[PDB]
Amino acid sequence: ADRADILYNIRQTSRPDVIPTQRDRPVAVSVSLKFINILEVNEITNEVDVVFWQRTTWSDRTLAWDSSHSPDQVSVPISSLWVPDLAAYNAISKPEVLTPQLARVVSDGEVLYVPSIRQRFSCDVSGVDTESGATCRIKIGSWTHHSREISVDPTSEYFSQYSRFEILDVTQKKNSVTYSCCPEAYEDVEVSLNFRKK
Amino acid sequence: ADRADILYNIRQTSRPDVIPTQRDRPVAVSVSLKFINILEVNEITNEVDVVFWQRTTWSDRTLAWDSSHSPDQVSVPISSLWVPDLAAYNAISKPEVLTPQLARVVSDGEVLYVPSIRQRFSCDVSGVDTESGATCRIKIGSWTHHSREISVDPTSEYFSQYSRFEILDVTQKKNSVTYSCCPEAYEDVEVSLNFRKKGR
Amino acid sequence: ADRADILYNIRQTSRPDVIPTQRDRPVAVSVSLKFINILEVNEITNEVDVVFWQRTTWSDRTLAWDSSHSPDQVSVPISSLWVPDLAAYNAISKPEVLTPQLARVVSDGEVLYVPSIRQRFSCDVSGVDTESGATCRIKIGSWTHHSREISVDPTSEYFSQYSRFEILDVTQKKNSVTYSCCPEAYEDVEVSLNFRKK
Amino acid sequence: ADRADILYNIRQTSRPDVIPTQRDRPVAVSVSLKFINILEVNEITNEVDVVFWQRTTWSDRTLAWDSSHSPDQVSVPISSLWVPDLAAYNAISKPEVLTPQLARVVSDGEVLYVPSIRQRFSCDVSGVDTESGATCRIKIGSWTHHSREISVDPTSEYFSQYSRFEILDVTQKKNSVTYSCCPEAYEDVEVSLNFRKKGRS
Amino acid sequence: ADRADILYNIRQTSRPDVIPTQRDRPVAVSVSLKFINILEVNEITNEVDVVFWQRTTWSDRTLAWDSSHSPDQVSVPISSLWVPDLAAYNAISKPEVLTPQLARVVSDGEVLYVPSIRQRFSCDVSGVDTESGATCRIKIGSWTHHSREISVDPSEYFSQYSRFEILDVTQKKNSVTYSCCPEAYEDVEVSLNFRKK
Ligand SMILES: O=C1C=C(N(Cc2ccc(Cl)nc2)CC(F)F)CO1
Ligand SMILES: O=C1C=C(N(Cc2ccc(Cl)nc2)CC(F)F)CO1
Ligand SMILES: O=C1C=C(N(Cc2ccc(Cl)nc2)CC(F)F)CO1
Ligand SMILES: O=C1C=C(N(Cc2ccc(Cl)nc2)CC(F)F)CO1
Ligand SMILES: O=C1C=C(N(Cc2ccc(Cl)nc2)CC(F)F)CO1
Repeated sequence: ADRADILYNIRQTSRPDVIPTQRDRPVAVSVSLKFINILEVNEITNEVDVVFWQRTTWSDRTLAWDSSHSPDQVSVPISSLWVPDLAAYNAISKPEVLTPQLARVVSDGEVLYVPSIRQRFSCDVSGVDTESGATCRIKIGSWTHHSREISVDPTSEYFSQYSRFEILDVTQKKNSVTYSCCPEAYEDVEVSLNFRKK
Repeated sequence: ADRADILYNIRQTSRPDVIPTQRDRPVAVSVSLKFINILEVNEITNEVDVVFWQRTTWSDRTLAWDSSHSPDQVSVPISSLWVPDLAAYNAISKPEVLTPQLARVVSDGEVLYVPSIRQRFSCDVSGVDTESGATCRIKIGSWTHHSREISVDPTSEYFSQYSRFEILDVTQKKNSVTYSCCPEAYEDVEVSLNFRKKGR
Repeated sequence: ADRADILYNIRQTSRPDVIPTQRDRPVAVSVSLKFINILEVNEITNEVDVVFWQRTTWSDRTLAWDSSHSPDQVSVPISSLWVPDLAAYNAISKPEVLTPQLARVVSDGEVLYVPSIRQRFSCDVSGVDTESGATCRIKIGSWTHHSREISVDPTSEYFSQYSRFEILDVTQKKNSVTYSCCPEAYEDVEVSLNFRKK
Repeated sequence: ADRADILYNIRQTSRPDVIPTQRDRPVAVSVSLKFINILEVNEITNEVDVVFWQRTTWSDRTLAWDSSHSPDQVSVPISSLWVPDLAAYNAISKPEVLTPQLARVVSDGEVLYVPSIRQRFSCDVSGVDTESGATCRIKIGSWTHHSREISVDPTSEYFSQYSRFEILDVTQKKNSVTYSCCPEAYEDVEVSLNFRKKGRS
Repeated sequence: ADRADILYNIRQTSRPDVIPTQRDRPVAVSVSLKFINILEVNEITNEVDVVFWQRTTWSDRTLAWDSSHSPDQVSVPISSLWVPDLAAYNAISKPEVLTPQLARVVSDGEVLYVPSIRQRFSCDVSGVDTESGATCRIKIGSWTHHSREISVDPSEYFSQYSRFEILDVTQKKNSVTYSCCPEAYEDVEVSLNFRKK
């Protein structure tokens, strides 16, 4: 098989609107943010403008193929695949995707999507001009799929040396969101960005 | 039936351009705004820039399926469904949808759509820097469907603690709009946002 | 017939790219602006930023149906219909349509489209801070269809009480535009907005 | 034949992705800018924001029809026919088209497209607040078709009377661009906009 | 064959989503930035806004045709072709393409795409107001294709009306590797040494 044959099988098999639930188990989505830049910080409005690479992985085993005598990975446009409907709950601008909208599909049915996103958040900016810094919390989860359909699991080298800001620490913790609006729970990742002005 | 089969049947049955009137009854659309952030307020121009979650529900009974041995809910792209043509009558910017454009369809034909919207309005901003605050009224109804085709019904834990502003009170009241030139009435929800700048 | 049948038949019969000229007569397009807000006025650059509801009507008799025992009006996406190629001749920004892009089609073939438009114009802003006010003229006509293919005819309750400005008077009169290049005449509506700062 | 039939036959015959080269001759494209407004001028960054009507004409004989007993002109969405891939070489913003994206097609195969464009340019703005004014040069030619495939030829009542600026002169001159990465030459029109602030002392 | 026939065959043959790997070779992509303008520089935030023409070439041999008695080049909309998924690793805005999105396809299967791009970057702006200038490094490589699928190989153009002048542009092959991935991503590193006039 060549790349074309692997991509054709994926296009015939993949259902972009259908969550690939195995049995009645949630789809396990891994999310890991790598901060690249902090561009604009407003301590009065408590807003920050950041660039991050959102490493997103999950499994769709119907897409699997025998790669003993074939390429074991291909690039695929996301419009041909199911992709998790992730959103940042405290975003105040739409996510601006800076990179080509291609995913990698691995021969065992693993899918990998790593968009570069520039986006604006409402978060705690107090202490940014201090030694201890500000801690800005970013919450990322499925918008429409509760914990029984999608589970989200989190997993300095990447941060631009040319930022006015410096990263002290990034903490990524599993979490769940619930409102009076809904009987169900929505899993998220809580990303704590502890940073300060240089 | 699996999710694929439910979504396939929805695609065969759904007519995104056709209002799902049951008999000839108006489609009852429930709208409920949850305020998340107030970003920009101008007391001189009487403009506000807000983020809100617009919880929108209605029923389309042709989408119903037997969920005895199937999932009773799926996520569906709104481009596959009829969605009410709601507009904010005092908006001065296009609604910016910040979330994935997916609805939930229940096996009994109930549809739920909850976009996060950032939008700019023309409204009364006087008193925002006072203790009693400003009251900004937002009016949301069907643009093209009068009261015989679409009825609109309204129904702190959501608001960002990091806003410069705080919410004193939110009131959502049914209302109707009618102009002298035309005989038809357009139902809307009137959302009264009573808020102020935090003191400090 | 139900709404679905009327909309299906409209899709089969409507030719969105074909002007619905009856015989060899111009299509009569009726245009009526209702001013909602005046957001920005610049006396030095002679620019204004306005919101208006553009009530637009015309007739396409091929869309007609027997409504004796069916609904006599439906909402239709404008991408399914012919729409007049109207333009504001003194606009300096793209028209931002704020409302759903749906028209109403009546069973006799009358079409109604009322977009909410935010747009910026180059016009006479002198006297805006006086008691008599400024008179800003907006010209709206077909961009590509001369007077033999499209004719344009014009026809307090709407204006926001929260504007910094107030409307003294709005007058809408028929007009025709011609340039030294083109041998043909383009019909327009001339909308005179007499307004002032509060 | 009625308008529907003419538009259907144009859809059948037109190849929007195929340059309509007659023989082995370049397609002769005529371009003529009419300046409507000058919105923003920055003498420090040497940037201008202008609105202009770009009268664009060419011929595509495979669109032709017998108009002895039918309309001799129709309006056509530009997505339905071939349009020249014109670009402004010194643009620093995308062209914002303000008007309906319709061309006029004549029964002899002549095509006319006149978008209203708002766009920002990098050009010489020095002298705008002087009596002799600034001369801002705008260069418009095919982006991908050299002089053997596309030739470009250029051809007061249009300019807004309400502008802060006044136009002293507009000159439109044929020209050719070449680079050392290319054996071929790209034809352009060079538009010299000589303008200044009104009401100086 | 006329232009219509060549374009029709390209439309039938082209696979926009399939990297045109010949044999087991990485696709050799040649990238060359021509700087046209420097519009906005902020020495405090270390941001620049630039216009550049990105001359990009590669080969797709399935597109080849016999041009002995036909045109040997046509213009093709990029949406009909495979195009390398290049990204600027230090970009802080989307690339704004200012030009018609057309590639040239040559009868031997060579593809040429030269978009005009306006884009904002995070880079070293210190020294811009000095005689030796700032050196702003831009890194451009495949986002999703490692070195075994895509290989990247690198005055007349610059606007005389910029507030800035270019002292030197150096374009050097490079490779990017993270703990994130076992794989290496080839890039071009473009060093723009410029200063205020
Ligand atoms: O986690 C990551 C992977 C990164 N890259 C490779 C990559 C791998 C797979 C996908 Cl679907 N998309 C991209 C970009 C490289 F140039 F750095 C960056 O951050
Ligand atoms: O009413 C609500 C439901 C909200 N969400 C879940 C949800 C459920 C169904 C749909 Cl169609 N869309 C979204 C977001 C969650 F992350 F909180 C927000 O407020
Ligand atoms: O003339 C008018 C009719 C208005 N509306 C109803 C309407 C009717 C028909 C169409 Cl095609 N579009 C809209 C909006 C309503 F909320 F008022 C506004 O101004
Ligand atoms: O040269 C011109 C032609 C202009 N118009 C007529 C026109 C005719 C054909 C086409 Cl394809 N596009 C436009 C607009 C009218 F309002 F004047 C303006 O400037
Ligand atoms: O390298 C280059 C080629 C340039 N042009 C010609 C061209 C050739 C091929 C392609 Cl696919 N796209 C464009 C633009 C011309 F107007 F100069 C400029 O920079």
